[PDB]
Amino acid sequence: QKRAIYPGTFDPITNGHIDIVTRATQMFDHVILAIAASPSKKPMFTLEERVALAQQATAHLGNVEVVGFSDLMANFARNQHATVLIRGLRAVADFEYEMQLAHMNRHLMPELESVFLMPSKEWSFISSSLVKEVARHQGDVTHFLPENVHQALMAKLA
Amino acid sequence: QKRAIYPGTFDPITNGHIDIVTRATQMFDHVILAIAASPSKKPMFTLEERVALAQQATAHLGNVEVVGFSDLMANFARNQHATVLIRGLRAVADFEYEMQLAHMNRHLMPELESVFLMPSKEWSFISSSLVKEVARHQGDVTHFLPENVHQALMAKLA
Amino acid sequence: MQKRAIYPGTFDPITNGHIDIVTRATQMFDHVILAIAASPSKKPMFTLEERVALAQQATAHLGNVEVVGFSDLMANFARNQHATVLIRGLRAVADFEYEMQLAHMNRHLMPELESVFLMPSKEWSFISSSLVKEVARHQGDVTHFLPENVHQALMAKLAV
Amino acid sequence: MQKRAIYPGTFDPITNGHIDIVTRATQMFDHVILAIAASPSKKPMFTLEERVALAQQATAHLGNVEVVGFSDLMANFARNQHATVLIRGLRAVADFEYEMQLAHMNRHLMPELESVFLMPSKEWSFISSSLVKEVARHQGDVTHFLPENVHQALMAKLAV
Amino acid sequence: QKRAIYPGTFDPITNGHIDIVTRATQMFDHVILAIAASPSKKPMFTLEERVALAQQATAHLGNVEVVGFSDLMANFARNQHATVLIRGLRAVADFEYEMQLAHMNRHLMPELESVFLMPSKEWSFISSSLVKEVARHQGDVTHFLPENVHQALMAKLA
Amino acid sequence: MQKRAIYPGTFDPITNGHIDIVTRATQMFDHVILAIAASPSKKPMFTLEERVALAQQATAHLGNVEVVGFSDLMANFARNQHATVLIRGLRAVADFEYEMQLAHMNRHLMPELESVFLMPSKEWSFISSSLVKEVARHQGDVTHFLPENVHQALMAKLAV
Ligand SMILES: Oc1cccc2nc(C(F)(F)F)[nH]c12
Ligand SMILES: Oc1cccc2nc(C(F)(F)F)[nH]c12
Ligand SMILES: Oc1cccc2nc(C(F)(F)F)[nH]c12
Ligand SMILES: Oc1cccc2nc(C(F)(F)F)[nH]c12
Ligand SMILES: Oc1cccc2nc(C(F)(F)F)[nH]c12
Ligand SMILES: Oc1cccc2nc(C(F)(F)F)[nH]c12
Repeated sequence: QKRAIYPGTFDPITNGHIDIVTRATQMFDHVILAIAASPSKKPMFTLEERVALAQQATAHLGNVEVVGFSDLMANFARNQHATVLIRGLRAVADFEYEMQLAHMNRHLMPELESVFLMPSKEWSFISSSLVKEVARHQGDVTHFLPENVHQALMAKLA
Repeated sequence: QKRAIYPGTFDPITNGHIDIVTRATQMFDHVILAIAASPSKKPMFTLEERVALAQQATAHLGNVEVVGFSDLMANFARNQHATVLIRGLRAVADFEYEMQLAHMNRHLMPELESVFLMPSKEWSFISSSLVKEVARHQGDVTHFLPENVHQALMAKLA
Repeated sequence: MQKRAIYPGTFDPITNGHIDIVTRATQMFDHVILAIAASPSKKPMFTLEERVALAQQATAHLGNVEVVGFSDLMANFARNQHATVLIRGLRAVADFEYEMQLAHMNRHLMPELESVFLMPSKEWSFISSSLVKEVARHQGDVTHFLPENVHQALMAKLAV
Repeated sequence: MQKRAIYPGTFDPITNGHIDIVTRATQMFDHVILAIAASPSKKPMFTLEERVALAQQATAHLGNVEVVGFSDLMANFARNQHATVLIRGLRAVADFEYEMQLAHMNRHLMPELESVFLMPSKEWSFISSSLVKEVARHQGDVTHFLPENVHQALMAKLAV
Repeated sequence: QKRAIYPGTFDPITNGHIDIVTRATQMFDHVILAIAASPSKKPMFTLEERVALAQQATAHLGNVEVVGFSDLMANFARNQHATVLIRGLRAVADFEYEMQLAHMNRHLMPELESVFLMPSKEWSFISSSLVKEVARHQGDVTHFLPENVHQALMAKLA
Repeated sequence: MQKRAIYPGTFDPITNGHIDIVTRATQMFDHVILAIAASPSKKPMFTLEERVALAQQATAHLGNVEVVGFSDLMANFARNQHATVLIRGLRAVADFEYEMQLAHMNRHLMPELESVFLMPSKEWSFISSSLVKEVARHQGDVTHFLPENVHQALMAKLAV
């Protein structure tokens, strides 16, 4: 039984995130999609809203468990009995910070292996931030988000 | 009649921006210098101040039209009958975000072509943000800004 | 403005990525010269005549494209072709660094030539002629990245 | 899930950086094939037999590692080895650009193969077989970057 | 007598910063570790706290002088009779902004030479920001900070 | 402190970019050795004697510059020259990745040698000896990027 954690702010979860978590379930027995509270990022959606959106978005994937956390992600991964930490790698700018976070996590929990997955070309140029910006300007974001997420983002901005 | 839009925050417009818009007028019949309201960026100058500064800075260029907008830039480009979207490419860090914005704009308006122009070596290491920082510390920024802009930035910080 | 633009490269062979870029350029410029470098230093898989014939066939549906070979400096050719626009396809960060060096050098050589960077479809943003040739040489399927005529010529080339 | 993973490369020679990556892969995957490319185009310092023998000796303490040579496309080998995971070591930004091109090409060639990027220790994050060979050829001390058997073979190679 | 300035926010000073300033004292006769007030960065520690922490952290280095400044760093370097400006180069992302700052400083003070030093592999993936984030989540940061700094960060977050 | 610094490279040929870097180094270090690599692997346009003579002429106005050739590892030369400072010119992101690999390797080889990165004028931030030679070989104007003596020698070299 191999347990992987996929941590992030997921404010909100996008098709890019769905792509990564799906690739993770094909590789590992159990995947914990872990939503960081991230108050420093001043998130659009509350932790509870992000958890509900991700639960509904990944309900079709049987080996996905969605959980929120305010803890240090290394402690949360230890407490979830995870030995793999998944992160998606879109481009060079993300990669630089990903190395810092992975080297820090390695110092905090050496047995937790950080692995990087690459999203499809389709989602290689999107982010939660970019989708929110288009949506703040009433631009069509239906293509980039699960149905429930799209509806929730429409509601939040109305 | 080929119509290009050059969108940005232009808070404030710099010689780097003047260089790009000038290169755009040598290539296209009509260039719309489009100033985004950008409230998320908490701009130093109001949209109306940015419009007036850019109007005065580009008045020597006959085929430049300066306009402000709070709309989605793809809708604004459609509404201006533009088929070309100009962006300046200084370095690698800008380029990464430019690809995301251009792929998003392509999804929103496929017939709007994003084109990138490269500024002179002279303005390749400046930004509105950098100029404002030097100016907040009373450093000489006369070299990087049009006269009217320099005067307005002095006034704003006094 | 009746703009003449040049789109230079080795095109060894021409890919769907190059077709995407030259198609975008024809939508904004009146005349586009797709200029094929003799490129001796690189030692191309296809001869210049083969490269020109392939690009001609693959761009025949584009009325404002002219396929031409050249052996001079790409600024000297642009100058003599009366081009004022230099098309460069931009895929990612790694090439961008060399692109800025090339664009500043071209500006020194010919100030009246303006470098314009176009972005290909996400579909072709991660390929190159180099990678396509390597995959094909090693018995990989590259059909999806090439015009049909290029696919046919590449199989014939690798067979012998 | 009884996962089969492949870790391909030229391994010319195998370094402590490669050992670090293959050790991390054995901790998360049931069987790891360390696959050594014939790699003619590059013209390797060590022959394929030498490279295979060195990697075998240097990974002998890892029970779930299989050292194997291959000459086909790395996707064709992975497919025939029934591997569903492709291990790639990630050191820095420069290689990352080529890594995304390689990973998208491998996904086109074999959708059922998943590219996974592992990060080496900070200790090996700034070395390559290329840099190690260059230093050693120029009479520099590379003992710290190599398994002991590799260090012995490299001195013997450079002596003659 | 060669005088170098090592400017930064140092919020708080890390072992990465200690590594750079130590390398600077082996190269130059006198090194001024200059702490920018940086109010735009909303620093965790006041300028006076950052000065005291850095003074205590570098007291073992005889040719280090710690000073705070709210001035333009080019004017401060001129006023300190410095001809060398030290900056540490961790990775690509820092480098891009470092070039802008160095080209700006060169415009402000041409005789001030910006030099870049490379930290040890040990500190190549850390930053004040990253250390503060781990510490906000009660993660162990003793390895990345001088003793006095670690204690002060514990206190501040308690 | 009476600092000895080394500024190594192939200098094939020496450009205004190299002159800018070595001039900045003489302003902060007591003695600067401009060290020219034999560099066989690269196959230089100018011989080592030609490269040394050109750099000598182009730096003659700088009293604390010594032009010297070397064939050893650049750390072995620095050690034997009693240099404690290694000057590296930094132009852009692409070279920076290799610069960190080189600097960490040089630190392993000679801990007492400190790598210092200097920034050239914006004027020379987008050129290289490689690009200059390519332009010149292809009948482009490179006068602006070179010392006058280098410009004269380059025309003579390309003529024959
Ligand atoms: O384990 C961690 C390592 C480095 C940074 C971190 N930031 C968090 C948190 F914000 F809680 F998600 N956990 C971290
Ligand atoms: O068309 C757009 C695409 C992507 C992001 C965008 N942000 C804006 C706006 F803020 F209004 F300028 N328009 C966008
Ligand atoms: O105009 C150019 C500028 C810089 C380099 C160049 N190399 C060529 C050539 F190879 F000839 F096509 N043209 C160049
Ligand atoms: O599967 C591959 C994808 C892309 C390029 C590749 N080059 C090889 C080979 F050299 F044969 F090992 N395999 C590749
Ligand atoms: O000399 C400077 C050049 C560029 C930006 C600058 N920002 C400062 C300050 F914030 F004061 F530290 N000084 C600067
Ligand atoms: O000291 C060095 C460190 C790393 C690589 C190196 N290659 C050389 C040489 F080519 F010999 F000049 N010196 C090096």
